[PDB]
Amino acid sequence: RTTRDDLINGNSASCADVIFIYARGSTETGNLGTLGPSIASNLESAFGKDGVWIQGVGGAYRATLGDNALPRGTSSAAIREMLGLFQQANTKCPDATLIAGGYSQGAALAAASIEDLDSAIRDKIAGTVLFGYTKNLQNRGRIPNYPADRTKVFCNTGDLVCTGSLIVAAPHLAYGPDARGPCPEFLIEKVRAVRGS
Repeated sequence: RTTRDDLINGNSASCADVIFIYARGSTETGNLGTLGPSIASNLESAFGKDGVWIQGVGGAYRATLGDNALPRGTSSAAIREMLGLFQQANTKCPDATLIAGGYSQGAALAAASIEDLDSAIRDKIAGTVLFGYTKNLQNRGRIPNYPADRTKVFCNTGDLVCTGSLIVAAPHLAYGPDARGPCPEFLIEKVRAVRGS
């Protein structure tokens, strides 16, 4: 449901082929929030329960609304938490293909973490999805140091956070359909592009 710690709980002896690390939006519950569960279910359908590990960013990431105003769009502690998860994935399952995603503050967190990530690990992320990307205008729809072809941004018309503001309007809460279809579609495609099948 809203909490998944497949990576942390997982046995190194039987690593999944795909590891998905996701950061929730502000004030959302568990470590997956409102959109994470939908993405997870679809990933499981494609790769099978044992084929993919779903890991939300919990720990120090409190998804505090006020942190959207900090320089990177989230807290330093949150970035360290997500970086640590990528590092854990790399160590626990070196042969797994990674995919990532984030919504709202989680999107900023995903961008910041990926930017700071060691290139060797960053290069293992076959695709990243960002919903209501709070740094969309500032970063010109990109994630620093990460290829455009591996990036997909879902920014609704009227979603003010995609246009340089921190105002939360109705379109910012309308990403359900995207999380159910195009998002997993993109992630699956990106994984298959490098892993074949």
